[PDB]
Amino acid sequence: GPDRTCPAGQTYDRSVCYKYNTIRRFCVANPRSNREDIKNTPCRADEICVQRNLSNGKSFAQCIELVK
Repeated sequence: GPDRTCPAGQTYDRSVCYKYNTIRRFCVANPRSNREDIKNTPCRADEICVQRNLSNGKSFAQCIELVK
């Protein structure tokens, strides 16, 4: 039911950390100009971002709240 990831066989979805604080996720089916799922997590105040890129179109990033 819920829409997750980008269907249609194999797809490339990678995420990057903007400003080493904010998390941005980019998901594309393949054409990169038809159906894309983009998510944005506004992390910056007392929040840390961790990303892992396989350089193969597959990357996973997560935002974790960090406190003093």
